[PDB]
Amino acid sequence: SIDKQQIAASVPQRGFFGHPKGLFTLFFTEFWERFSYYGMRAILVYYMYYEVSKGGLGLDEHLALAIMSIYGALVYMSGIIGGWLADRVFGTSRAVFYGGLLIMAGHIALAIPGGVAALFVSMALIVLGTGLLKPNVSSIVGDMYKPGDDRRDAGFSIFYMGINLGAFLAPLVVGTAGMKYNFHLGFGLAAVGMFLGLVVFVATRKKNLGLAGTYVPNPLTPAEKKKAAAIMAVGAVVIAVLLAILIPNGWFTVETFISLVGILGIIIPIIYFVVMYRSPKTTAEERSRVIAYIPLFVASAMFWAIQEQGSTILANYADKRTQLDVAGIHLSPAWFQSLNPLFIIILAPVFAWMWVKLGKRQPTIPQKFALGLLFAGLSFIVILVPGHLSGGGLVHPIWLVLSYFIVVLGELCLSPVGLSATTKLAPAAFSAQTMSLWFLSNAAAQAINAQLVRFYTPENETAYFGTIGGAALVLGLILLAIAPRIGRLMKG
Ligand SMILES: CCCCCCCC/C=C\CCCCCCCC(=O)O
Repeated sequence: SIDKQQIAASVPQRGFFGHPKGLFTLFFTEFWERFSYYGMRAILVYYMYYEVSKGGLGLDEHLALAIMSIYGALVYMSGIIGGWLADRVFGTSRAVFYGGLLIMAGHIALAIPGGVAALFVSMALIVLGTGLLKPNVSSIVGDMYKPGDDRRDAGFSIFYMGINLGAFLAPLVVGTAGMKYNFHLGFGLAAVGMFLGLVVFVATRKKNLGLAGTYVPNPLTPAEKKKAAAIMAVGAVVIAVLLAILIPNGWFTVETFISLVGILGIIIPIIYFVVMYRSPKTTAEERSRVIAYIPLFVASAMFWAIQEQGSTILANYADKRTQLDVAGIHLSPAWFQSLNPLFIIILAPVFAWMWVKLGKRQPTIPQKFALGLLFAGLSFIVILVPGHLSGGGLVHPIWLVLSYFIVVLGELCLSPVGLSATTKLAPAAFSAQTMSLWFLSNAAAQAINAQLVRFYTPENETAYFGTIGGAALVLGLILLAIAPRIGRLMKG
């Protein structure tokens, strides 16, 4: 490691709206990565299930939705792996660079003419690369501000804004291009996007970031390096040999893989919980907190399950169930992916001010989890209504807009205290695993989403949204009820 002072001395403190110019490097690196990721995502599902004669891959709709859910799950998991690689082998600056390259390569694999193999390579590359870039670019931003710098919070706010900004614009740019012209054009704009991110990062990182992220904070010892190398190699050959017999004669298919991820999405959280609870490095008080954290973890998973379907199930809904020809124009179904970030950008400051105004009277953290869940469930009840009231046919887009609006109301309750809840209830020995634990509730939710896709059909649409929405409402009520004790139990 290097001391934070010498690192700070190596980073310029001016140059970007009162902030260090390094914030420019990090804002735009991350903006373009998110832009590219979200643009590609706004059209990917359609690319999968649109007919071959329409530029698509001609996959079954259900398979496309399942793949999309596993995709998000794997991306969430990858960030855990990626964080460890920066911390113990690459440093963060180099993780960002390699991640970017991998991401760019992933987009190119889609931008060129290709079929379903190209899609699978593209996913792998983007899963790996986003794992390396996304958590680590954010680690570097803290590194620019010396301890005690009052600009730090604001610098993080500006940085995070770029992410939402990327999320808002991408469906309007890549979404429009991909749907109106050609899918590969869309994927190409995503590729160019990431390229601009790489360009800004490589061209400016030396002067703007100085020493930040250039060292390995927690390096493996020589013996560890040999251990890791052996485990990897053996691991690589063992995976390879299974697939050799399995892909033709196993059989190992995309269905198996989707199932596997589903299994893992349940198994992993359970192991994490057992390990934390049984750990000899924990106090009796910490053990009670781990137990207290379970309903919060479940509420989170349920919440993200609904929220993450905004990019899968509801994307299909925008495309197959929604009246797009309104006001003399034709709406692109991908454009609905701009609604979640838009509402976040607008409502976040309103909520902030609200909690301030509430002060001592504001809901506790477990109560805000509950509220998030209640709103998420409500968003699904709302969405079932028009298809239920109509005999058939496309429904007015205002309903989908309202459903996205409502889930945002829930997101601004639960999400901003998610990390805080996790840190307050995890044992001190596991303080470093705190971001992973929080990300895991999302990963698990999307892993499960992929197994729920078979239930989504025009015929049981009502049972689908109704059952999931009802589950969330029920869970939200139970959480409200047990929230008092969970709150008093919180560390602080
Ligand atoms: C689907 C993606 C898989 C292909 C990409 C993975 C390739 C792995 C190759 C070997 C990793 C070792 C190279 C790392 C460079 C280290 C640079 C440094 O430490 O300074």
